[PDB]
Amino acid sequence: HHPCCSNPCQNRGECMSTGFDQYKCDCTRTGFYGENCTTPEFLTRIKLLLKPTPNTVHYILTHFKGVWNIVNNIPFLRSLIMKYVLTSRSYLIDSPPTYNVHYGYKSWEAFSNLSYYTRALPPVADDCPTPMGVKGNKELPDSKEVLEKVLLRREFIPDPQGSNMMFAFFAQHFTHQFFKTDHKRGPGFTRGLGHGVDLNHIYGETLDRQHKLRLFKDGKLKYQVIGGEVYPPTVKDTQVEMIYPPHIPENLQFAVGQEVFGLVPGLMMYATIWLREHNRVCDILKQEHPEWGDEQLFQTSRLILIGETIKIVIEDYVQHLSGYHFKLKFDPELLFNQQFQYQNRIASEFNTLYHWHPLLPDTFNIEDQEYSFKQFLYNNSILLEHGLTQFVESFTRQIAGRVAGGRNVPIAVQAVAKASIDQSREMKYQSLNEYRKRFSLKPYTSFEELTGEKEMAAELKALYSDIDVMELYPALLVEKPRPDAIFGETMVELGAPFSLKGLMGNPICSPQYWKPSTFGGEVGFKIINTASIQSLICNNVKGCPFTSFNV
Amino acid sequence: HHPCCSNPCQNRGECMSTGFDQYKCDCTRTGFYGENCTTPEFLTRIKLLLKPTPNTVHYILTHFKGVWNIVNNIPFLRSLIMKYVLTSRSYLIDSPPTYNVHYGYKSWEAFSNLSYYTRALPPVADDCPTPMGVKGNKELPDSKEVLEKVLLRREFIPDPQGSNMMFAFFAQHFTHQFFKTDHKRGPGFTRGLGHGVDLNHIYGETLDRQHKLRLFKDGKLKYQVIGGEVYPPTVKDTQVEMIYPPHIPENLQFAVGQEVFGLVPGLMMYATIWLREHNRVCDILKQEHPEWGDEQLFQTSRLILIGETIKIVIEDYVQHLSGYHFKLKFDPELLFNQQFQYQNRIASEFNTLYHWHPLLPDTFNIEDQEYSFKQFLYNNSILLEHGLTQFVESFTRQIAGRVAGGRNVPIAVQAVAKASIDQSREMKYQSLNEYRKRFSLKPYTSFEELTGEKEMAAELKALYSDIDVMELYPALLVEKPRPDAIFGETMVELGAPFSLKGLMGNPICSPQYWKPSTFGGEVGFKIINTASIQSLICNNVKGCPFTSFNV
Ligand code: HEM
Ligand code: HEM
Ligand SMILES: *[C@@H]1O[C@H](CO)[C@@H](O[C@@H]2O[C@H](CO)[C@@H](O[C@@H]3O[C@H](CO)[C@@H](O)[C@H](O)[C@@H]3O)[C@H](O)[C@H]2NC(C)=O)[C@H](O)[C@H]1NC(C)=O
Ligand SMILES: *[C@@H]1O[C@H](CO)[C@@H](O[C@@H]2O[C@H](CO)[C@@H](O)[C@H](O)[C@H]2NC(C)=O)[C@H](O)[C@H]1NC(C)=O
Ligand SMILES: *[C@@H]1O[C@H](CO)[C@@H](O[C@H]2O[C@H](CO)[C@@H](O)[C@H](O)[C@H]2NC(C)=O)[C@H](O)[C@H]1NC(C)=O
Ligand SMILES: *[C@@H]1O[C@H](CO)[C@@H](O[C@H]2O[C@H](CO)[C@@H](O)[C@H](O)[C@H]2NC(C)=O)[C@H](O)[C@H]1NC(C)=O
Ligand SMILES: CS(=O)(=O)Nc1ccc([N+](=O)[O-])cc1OC1CCCCC1
Ligand SMILES: CS(=O)(=O)Nc1ccc([N+](=O)[O-])cc1OC1CCCCC1
Ligand SMILES: CCCCCCCCO[C@@H]1O[C@H](CO)[C@@H](O)[C@H](O)[C@H]1O
Ligand SMILES: *[C@@H]1O[C@H](CO)[C@@H](O)[C@H](O)[C@H]1NC(C)=O
Ligand SMILES: *[C@@H]1O[C@H](CO)[C@@H](O)[C@H](O)[C@H]1NC(C)=O
Repeated sequence: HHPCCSNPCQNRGECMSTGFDQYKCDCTRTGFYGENCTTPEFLTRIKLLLKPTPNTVHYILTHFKGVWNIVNNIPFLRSLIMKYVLTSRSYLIDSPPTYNVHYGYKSWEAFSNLSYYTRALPPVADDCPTPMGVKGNKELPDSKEVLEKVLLRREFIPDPQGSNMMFAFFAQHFTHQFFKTDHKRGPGFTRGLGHGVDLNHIYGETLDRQHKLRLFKDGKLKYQVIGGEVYPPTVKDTQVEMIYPPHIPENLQFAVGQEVFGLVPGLMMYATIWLREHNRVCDILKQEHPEWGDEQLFQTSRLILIGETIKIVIEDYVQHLSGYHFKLKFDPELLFNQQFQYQNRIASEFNTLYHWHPLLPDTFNIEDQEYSFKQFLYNNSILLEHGLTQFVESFTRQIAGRVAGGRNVPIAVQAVAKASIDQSREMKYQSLNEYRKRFSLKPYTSFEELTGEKEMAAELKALYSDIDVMELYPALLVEKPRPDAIFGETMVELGAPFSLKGLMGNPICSPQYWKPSTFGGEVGFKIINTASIQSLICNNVKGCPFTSFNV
Repeated sequence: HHPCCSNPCQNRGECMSTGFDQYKCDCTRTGFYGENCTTPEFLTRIKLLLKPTPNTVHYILTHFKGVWNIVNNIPFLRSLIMKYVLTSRSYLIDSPPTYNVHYGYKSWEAFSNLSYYTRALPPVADDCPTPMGVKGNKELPDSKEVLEKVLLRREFIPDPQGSNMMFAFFAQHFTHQFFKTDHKRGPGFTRGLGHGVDLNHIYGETLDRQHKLRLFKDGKLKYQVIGGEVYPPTVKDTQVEMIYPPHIPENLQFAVGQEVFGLVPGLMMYATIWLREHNRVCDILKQEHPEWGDEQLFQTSRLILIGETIKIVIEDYVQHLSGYHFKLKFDPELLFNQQFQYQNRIASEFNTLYHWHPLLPDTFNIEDQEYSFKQFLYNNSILLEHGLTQFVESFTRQIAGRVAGGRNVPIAVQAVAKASIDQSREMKYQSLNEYRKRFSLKPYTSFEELTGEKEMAAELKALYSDIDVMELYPALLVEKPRPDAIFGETMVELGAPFSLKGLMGNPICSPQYWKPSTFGGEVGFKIINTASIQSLICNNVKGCPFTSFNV
């Protein structure tokens, strides 16, 4: 079997087999040397003694309101802090990308084939003695048992940060432009070849789909008016394929950019908001540019909406998640004096960690209805009976579930949580502790240390034996969360790098693009640079309801 | 008609229409301001005063042989010079890319659709009063007339730099991995979606083709043995599509990575050399790695060959072209402390300028045969009749034609030269002088100044009227060349940026890839870092003949 199964190489050094039973580590630019890249260079030891731990930096950012209010208001100083956040996170990601499910060594196939999700760590080799490498038993614990003992929800657990349903559905809507697993092929594959924020969930992945949804007048997307209100067009009308079950009335089969968004009214809400937003921007642009044709109006709006999305994600969405008193900034300019790759590749592990189903409540509370999952799923008529305004008002009020901390995955979606484990396993994911090391974190030394608690840790011990064979997905959902927070440490420390690179790594953030001319002048550039979750809802939802990502 | 037709914005500022008859320049980061980006900031004026002209820098590098021998031998100092060469050229290229034949403004379509060649300058708008913008006549001179008066060859003109046929065919073979125009679609489109040095002309563009050419044993490519010598397999044996005319014997229908390489024995020679090289490297790797399977052997050899190719292109091929006494270096490490994008996109204008047909001789002299074009094209039996060794020996001896300076396109390929003009026109190429400005060069003020000569200038004047409507392609092939050089100034000053970005912009040059482990250890890394045109021929051609890029 493979020499590198034990994952002997430390500190991001590369393991390469040298014989049938021997291996060599490659310690190039790791700042370490010796057989396993475990001995630090001199300047490395100074830099490690100094560099503070992530839980420390987190505390700092979530305390001392006073000091931050000073910082938040000195532009130079805020820019500098944001610049540190962006760069330190960034250089934790391989870019251009390296590994995938089929390639544990770098290769032209792995690089050039955009069908694969990339991989943060190589897969465990097809022939290691144990699933996780060398440690633990011949088989991993049964996945249903892992699910039931520590993932499934007993009483619903509210998010202490107060994330609402507006947040949850925004998260789902947003991430599903670049988490589009190609199930024909397998879990390691993707239909999202844009590999990032290209708004293909609004505009469509292929050109054939885009052209089927476009109106071809003033840049606008096709739509329909029902009860005086703007909604997406139908499958029948556009010829755009959508996943709907047979029993659905043809006029409630809305056709949007992403074929799965019919499944959930929460998604279809955002689909509609974003369709309205596009056409609003075409309207603004048609006024500033009477000379432009349909094509440029469409193209330009899309770039404006990309910018808006990135802005809202950073300054509202990520902001809300962070819990920081520091105010994050979307300013491409902060990277212009930096080594940064304006490219992205969606990593499988990023997809895994973003399975935030604990957010989902037991029932959906719109107006004074309470809808079971069975009631909610597919029922686009709920979105019409109540209308967008009541949706926004109710979803802003209803609280989401806590993700970390264990035992909060809704029973209605248990099959989904199971599949995340089973697919982790098919894709030969490395262990929790390997990922922690990969992103510069002390490996958990015991289950009690991981959960911060005795009861679930005991259950996990009798399922896994060794903390070092604990799997990544279940770990994320049971981890002791930061104090009064939604996530544990691993979730943030893996997630933030992928997230920021997904956002900042967009071509529109590049110097040659980040100019007002790209967005049709001062006006367009201004739309992007003052966008917010609130302005998005306000401009496009009748009555301009107040919204935020928290109750 | 479009406000921006005059190309009013200077110094890389972006023109955007603002009404039906008005426009606005965007001078962001140009270092200039004012209505047309014509007035320099203070620090700009200092930097422009100081910065020496390209003809000056060229002279320096091609004289003072003594001084350079000192430089060539102080590693620190050579590294510093090479670093300047790489960065100054690089920041002339839009990366991530911007315009294409269909998009004169930035757009997601332009960015994300890999089917288009990118564009260094936007196309002239579909509705301008004149083909070149506003200046010149309603029609451009007849392309057949431009060809005949100043492009077609009278007396063959030898290249004063002494480039041989080994150079010419290397150029053709190399560039044809990324100049693969998709003629079904149109001149602005490409079949080479790798957009750079991915060796698809050896391994094939799609995975189907690759799998059809692979042996699946020890990493090797399929081959046949004829007269004791290794040659490519056949179309019949592999099922790999190739462009051969019907009359060709099935056993001389060799199947290589790139479908057009049957056309010309010169190409089939390199095809065979590179196939031999791949298999050689599999052999070396199999010895260093008895534990590796077929897949990793193949994959790793490919990476080694990408490195070899890049090395040979920089240190031999570009070296020979340059005429420099300074010795260029392929060292990815020189870019690690720099802002550099590890991505490439083949520009259309890069394709246009590389149509170096003047290189071709009137007849092909192999051993003591002289072959007409009619005799040469398609005759793969010539390559067997003489064998690779005699091919290398004869091609190394036979001198190529001068490219710049006018009147040196072989009559046999006149249709090709015409199409380069006609397609420049279909793709709405901007004028010569616009491209000179785009790459930081004084616009030519007269034809006499362009050609350095009176006779052709007179002919051109009576064809174009205004120097400012002179087309890019014909200009390249008539330009006054640098003294005793193959090319004129424009050719180098446009080409070099595209070239270096094509080479350095490869993923294997990125810090995460540029490690010995990527190439299977010290041995593989060493193959790459000591590769040359000689060693390539020596290792793979019977008898190890001496070769170089010049007679
Ligand atoms: C109540 C609404 C929801 C339902 C019915 C639902 C159900 C599902 C189902 C059936 C899958 C199948 C894909 C797989 O097997 O991996 C899936 C995938 C996924 N879900 Fe959800 N989920 C919901 C909400 C959410 C939310 C709020 C998030 C938060 C971000 C989320 C994140 C994800 C992600 C990242 C995937 C991966 C699928 C892919 O890669 O295409 N889901 N969900
Ligand atoms: C063996 C002699 C050669 C012949 C018969 C030949 C023939 C051709 C032909 C028929 C085309 C297609 C023209 C079109 O677009 O319709 C072409 C394109 C081209 N040629 Fe040549 N050529 C020869 C040598 C060379 C050499 C020595 C170079 C050196 C760089 C070269 C560079 C190119 C390039 C860059 C293209 C563009 C092809 C594309 O866009 O895919 N050729 N050649
Ligand atoms: C890359 O951009 C190119 C060039 O625009 C895209 O090619 C184009 O694809 C369309 C639609 O898929 C072609 O077909 C035309 O549309 C209708 C659809 O109802 C179809 O039935 C007809 O056959 C019709 O001709 C269009 O001609 C084609 N343009 C070409 C070949 O020049 C290509 O799809 C883009 N790639 C991606 C990934 O978007
Ligand atoms: C990306 O990789 C996939 C998977 O390796 C390639 O798909 C394979 O293609 C071969 C030959 O066409 C088939 O025999 C396999 O069945 C395919 N795997 C599948 C369908 O899952 C795919 O071709 C590669 N991408 C590109 C752009 O070439
Ligand atoms: C580097 O890591 C390797 C592989 O994990 C270490 O392997 C050794 O440690 C085992 C655990 O006690 C020994 O009992 C094994 O015999 C031994 N395995 C070998 C040599 O393959 C190794 O000690 C490490 N080396 C250094 C210098 O730290
Ligand atoms: C910027 O460029 C434009 C055109 O290139 C200039 O426009 C005018 O130039 C002349 C001098 O004012 C006029 O007589 C022309 O009518 C007009 N040219 C065209 C083609 O419309 C403009 O002046 C320039 N700006 C500055 C500050 O010089
Ligand atoms: C660059 S960042 O500011 O450090 N991102 C980030 C910081 C802190 C938290 N958090 O919940 O403590 C979440 C974050 O966002 C990512 C967004 C994607 C999911 C994972 C966390
Ligand atoms: C980066 S570089 O070293 O400055 N390139 C370069 C310098 C000088 C010459 N030349 O002909 O004197 C050719 C060059 O290469 C390119 C090769 C492709 C065509 C254009 C010139
Ligand atoms: C509602 C989801 C639970 C379904 C049964 C899961 C199988 C048993 O799960 C058990 O739950 C008990 C109470 O939470 C705990 O005391 C035990 O640690 C746990 O093993
Ligand atoms: C769809 O929602 C409506 C409310 O408009 C509800 O009456 C109905 O039960 C739902 N359909 C299903 C199948 O649950
Ligand atoms: C190929 O070369 C041979 C060399 O003897 C010559 O007779 C002829 O011109 C060529 N023939 C064909 C069919 O290509």
